[PDB]
Amino acid sequence: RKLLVLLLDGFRSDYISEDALASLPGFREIVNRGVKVDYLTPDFPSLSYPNYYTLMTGRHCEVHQMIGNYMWDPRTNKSFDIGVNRDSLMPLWWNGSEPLWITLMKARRKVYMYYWPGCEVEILGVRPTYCLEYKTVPTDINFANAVSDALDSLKSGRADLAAIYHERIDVEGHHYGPSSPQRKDALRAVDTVLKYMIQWIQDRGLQQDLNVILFSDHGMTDIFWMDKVIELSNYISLDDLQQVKDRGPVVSLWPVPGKHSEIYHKLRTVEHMTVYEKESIPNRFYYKKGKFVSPLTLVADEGWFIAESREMLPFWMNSTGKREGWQRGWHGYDNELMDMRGIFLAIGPDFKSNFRAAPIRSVDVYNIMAHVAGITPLPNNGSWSRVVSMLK
Ligand SMILES: *[C@@H]1O[C@H](CO[C@H]2O[C@@H](C)[C@@H](O)[C@@H](O)[C@@H]2O)[C@@H](O[C@@H]2O[C@H](CO)[C@@H](O)[C@H](O)[C@H]2NC(C)=O)[C@H](O)[C@H]1NC(C)=O
Ligand SMILES: *[C@@H]1O[C@H](CO)[C@@H](O[C@@H]2O[C@H](CO)[C@@H](O)[C@H](O)[C@H]2NC(C)=O)[C@H](O)[C@H]1NC(C)=O
Ligand SMILES: *[C@@H]1O[C@H](CO)[C@@H](O[C@@H]2O[C@H](CO)[C@@H](O)[C@H](O)[C@H]2NC(C)=O)[C@H](O)[C@H]1NC(C)=O
Ligand SMILES: C[N+](C)(C)CCOP(=O)(O)O
Ligand SMILES: [Zn+2]
Ligand SMILES: [Zn+2]
Repeated sequence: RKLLVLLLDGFRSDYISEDALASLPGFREIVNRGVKVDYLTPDFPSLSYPNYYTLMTGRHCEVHQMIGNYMWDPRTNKSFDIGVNRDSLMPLWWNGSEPLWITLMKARRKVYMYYWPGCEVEILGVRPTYCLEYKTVPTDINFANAVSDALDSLKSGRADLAAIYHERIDVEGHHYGPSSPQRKDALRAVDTVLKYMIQWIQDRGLQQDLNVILFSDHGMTDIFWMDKVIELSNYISLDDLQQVKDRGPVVSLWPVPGKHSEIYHKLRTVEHMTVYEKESIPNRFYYKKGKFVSPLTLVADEGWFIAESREMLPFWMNSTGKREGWQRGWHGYDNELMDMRGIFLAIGPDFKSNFRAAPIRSVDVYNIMAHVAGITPLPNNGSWSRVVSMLK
């Protein structure tokens, strides 16, 4: 039957703990009438673009190839800069595996996507039926309207799958911290939309024709500027680097020829991070085989933040003029950290009700989505055994 998928960026698993659900009527109703996993473990790195593609392919990042929010290809000398630069639209970055919406389009199913990062790309020669492109952070009004519009498109048969992306829980987790009232306010707004979404589904006659799946790409943890900042320019010269990508927990480095060993050994001494040669990256990350993975990768300890320098931190615009706001939450760290856990819930004719499911991994979600959408999944890294018991 029809499928509505909701991606809630940055939604940490314990945001809907038992204690939290006592004041979250929308999620409480989904929990009471559907499926909730204890938590969703993301892929490494626990960043957006990697986990977006893990969720929609069922494959680890070393397979689908989207291994960072920021990536560089030495062959073409082109960059993927968290989807902003025009070259992010190159199928080079996206053709490493076929995501579910492309498979559905090629099976002549109709797909509507709202603000979903990636829907604006021609992937493997294909695009979804409809894409409302992500431009800025969507507002809570944008979210409520997309949910209503998606239900209309599913009811009218213009869409078989509708997929909606919402960012603001991530933004407030970053700007104010995961335990902040600002983050809780953004969650409350989503909870209220979901409460009425349930009413809209019933009221428009879709309750028996529609499953709804909700998940997140990763959780969120506290960071501690300026004490817990690692300034790379205190240890190595940028002149010894061909390229550097990203700041924060996971940083990709490409040394100039002849400086690989020196950069490696110099950064090996730095406390509160780990530097890995590509061949020595922990196998459990299912990351090291990706073609875009850099010769050296830095992984910060939880709560620490790697940057070129303090003055080069990603300050945010909390005021009119220059960006001076400190970030208070972040993610990207070791994907087995409790704070990096995300969520998965489901409700509808094909899911059990009031069912607490064991924790699953980001790679497990694709098989579920494909099953209830009625399409054969492409071979992937999900475990059917880890998810099968939530289905009716
Ligand atoms: C915009 O932010 C600056 C920087 O201060 C950061 O301090 C943290 C509390 C963090 O939450 C982050 O949001 C915030 O941006 C604010 O200036 C700072 O104000 C504090 C007291 O609130 C002073 O102790 C600091 O000395 C001062 N630092 C600087 C560089 O000004 C600023 O108030 C804020 N602007 C607005 C309009 O709120
Ligand atoms: C997916 O995108 C890649 C990147 O554009 C395509 O491969 C490139 O294009 C041609 C294919 O032979 C070559 O000249 C390039 O060297 C390729 N670059 C690579 C492979 O990194 C690929 O063909 C696309 N696949 C589909 C099905 O459209
Ligand atoms: C994750 O799944 C992918 C896709 O099924 C696996 O990659 C395939 O592995 C077989 C066996 O070596 C190859 O014949 C295919 O060509 C591979 N496909 C791709 C797209 O790479 C991969 O081995 C799985 N990873 C793990 C850790 O189980
Ligand atoms: C990629 N994005 C800009 C749409 C969302 C935020 O990215 P991320 O901080 O969750 O990795
Ligand atoms: Zn995210
Ligand atoms: Zn984020």
